[PDB]
Amino acid sequence: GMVRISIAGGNEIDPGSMGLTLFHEHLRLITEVVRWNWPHLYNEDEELKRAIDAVNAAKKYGVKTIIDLTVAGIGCDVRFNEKVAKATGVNIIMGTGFYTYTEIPFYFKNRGIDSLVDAFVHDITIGIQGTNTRAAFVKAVIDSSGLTKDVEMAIRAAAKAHIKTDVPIITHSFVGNKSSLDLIRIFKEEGVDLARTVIGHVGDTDDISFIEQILREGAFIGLDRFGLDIYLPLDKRVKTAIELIKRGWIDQLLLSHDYCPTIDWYPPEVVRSTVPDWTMTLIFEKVIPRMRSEGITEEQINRVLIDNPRRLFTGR
Amino acid sequence: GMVRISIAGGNEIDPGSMGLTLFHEHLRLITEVVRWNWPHLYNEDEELKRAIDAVNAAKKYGVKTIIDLTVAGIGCDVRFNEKVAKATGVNIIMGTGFYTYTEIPFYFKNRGIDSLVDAFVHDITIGIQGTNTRAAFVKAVIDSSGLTKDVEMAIRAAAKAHIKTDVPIITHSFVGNKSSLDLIRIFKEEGVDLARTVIGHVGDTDDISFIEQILREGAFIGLDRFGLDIYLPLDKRVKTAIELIKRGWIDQLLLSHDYCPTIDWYPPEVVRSTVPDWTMTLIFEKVIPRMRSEGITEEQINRVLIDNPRRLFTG
Ligand SMILES: CCCCCCCCCCCCCC(=O)O
Ligand SMILES: CCCCCCCCCCCCCC(=O)O
Ligand SMILES: [Co+2]
Ligand SMILES: [Co+2]
Ligand SMILES: [Co+2]
Ligand SMILES: [Co+2]
Repeated sequence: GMVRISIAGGNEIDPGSMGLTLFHEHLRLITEVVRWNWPHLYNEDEELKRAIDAVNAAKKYGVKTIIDLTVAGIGCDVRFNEKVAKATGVNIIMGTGFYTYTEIPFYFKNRGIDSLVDAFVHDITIGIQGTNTRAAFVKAVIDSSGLTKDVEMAIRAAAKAHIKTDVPIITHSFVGNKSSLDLIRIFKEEGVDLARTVIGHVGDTDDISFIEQILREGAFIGLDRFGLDIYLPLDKRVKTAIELIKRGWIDQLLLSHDYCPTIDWYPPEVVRSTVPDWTMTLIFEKVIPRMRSEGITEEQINRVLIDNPRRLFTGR
Repeated sequence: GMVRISIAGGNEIDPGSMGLTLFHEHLRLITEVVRWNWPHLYNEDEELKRAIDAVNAAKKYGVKTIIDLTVAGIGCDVRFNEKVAKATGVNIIMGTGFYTYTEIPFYFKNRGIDSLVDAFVHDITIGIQGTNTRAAFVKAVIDSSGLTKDVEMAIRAAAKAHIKTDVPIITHSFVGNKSSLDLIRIFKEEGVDLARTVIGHVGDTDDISFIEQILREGAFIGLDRFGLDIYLPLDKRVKTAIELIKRGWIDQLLLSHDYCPTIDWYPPEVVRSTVPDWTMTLIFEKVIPRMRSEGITEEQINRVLIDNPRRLFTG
């Protein structure tokens, strides 16, 4: 009767039971080819401990549900997420897609777009990685390389999988080249209702004119990297969030941290040194209190953190 | 007192016991990110049967040793190769390297070349994938995209790992853009003895003067894709191999098929339709009999299929 959302560990929830949700986080971000070939560079016990400690920190602030935006290309592992879910009791929602900024595998290029659609559709309708945990969203990615041929093919495939299954599309974009607008254009060509999409990493700018260009199209926007000052400082992100509420856009806003308890792209020392304030709790510690002090209401914070993630999954 | 070569399944051999060797083959060629995320697209039992069947086929012609050129990027799996080795009794030599034509992972780019060197050195000195099977060679790869910055880094890392460990370098190149010559240039910059290297896929051309430009540098050349007519037809490959022995180059020639019993880049029906003669035995069925017919001797075939693979590993 309702949408059914698989969560890690074998169960399903309805959108109404998501509760307070962090819509864009990670449990472990790692690179399949490196981990497959060089296991010596990794420590699964420490990775799991870090994920568990971060999710438990969020749970203390009343987070009920975390959407793990880790998909193929950045190391999605259902079985690892099952262990975090068992340990913390937080609902972990997973998805499908192919994360790349430039190229896709020969496997798919040599078979054509439908082979990639079909793999996503498999995950959504049957289950991820031989499990009964189905993908509840599809991801599309674009970054500072722009719309390469292969990047365009993967965005189109995500769009086509959404058309077949009706799961929402959660995206990653790069604000510096206006690549967010390419997602919009392709999604419209493919017939996607933009209200079932999130334009990711829009919080990495404070350019209101650019942000409202996206918002006027009807998509959700991801104010989704709070704590990554290297993309945009915290004070600018909070000022932007507050201004967009004051201009009437609350129903389109989604907040998160994009936190990676492990990320293999960089040594852990370098992450600590560069973005020491990045955690999975900074929204609760710093952002919400500042918004409340500037007149944002309790019920407006609930609309953003509860209603908006729920409606991404249900529609109107 | 001799070089020690690990082989799949825990043991070590010396170069003198390699015997008749196929120096560039594959047992399973698969894409890590795809197999990790989409296991439904694969069938390990079928992959294993195909690898066993091909290796057994070669074993019937007296092959004793196969060098698996599958490294990171094309799905190297020591445990898989252990199964094949146990079933067939053929010695399987493995290596290390990073197979790419364009990019390498952020993991390494963000840490610097020495991180990639160190990973290769780990495989050579400790072992691959948590096993006591050590990499006995290092691979460097360039193709139709030419010398990208990341390709350059991986070629240089291969060279630096060779300088530290003395294992041979076995390469992949692409003949249409003369990328083979970028390998040589970089290896010379890094101080590599080219006699300890193989310039791969040189058999994809019949341009004898180009092939000789590479030969005069002192490296081994890989006449290594017999049966891949899409790269060069069989008759042209065999004519080239005969001519190069007649000209005096035998000590630098290596023959193989590059055969992939499974390859996930293309559906199997497409492979069968396009290269229906590609197998791990075509050299024995078609190539050697034509060479013998044209005056190449029994001993010359042994020098190429036994002595040259051995000398790659001993100097
Ligand atoms: C030199 C900068 C080092 C620290 C940078 C932290 C990295 C932020 C990674 C952004 C999120 C990972 C990828 C993704 O989730 O799309
Ligand atoms: C248009 C269809 C072409 C199908 C032909 C099969 C091609 C296989 C060649 C790849 C060789 C493996 C990669 C490598 O070993 O470097
Ligand atoms: Co992202
Ligand atoms: Co993310
Ligand atoms: Co090759
Ligand atoms: Co090969």
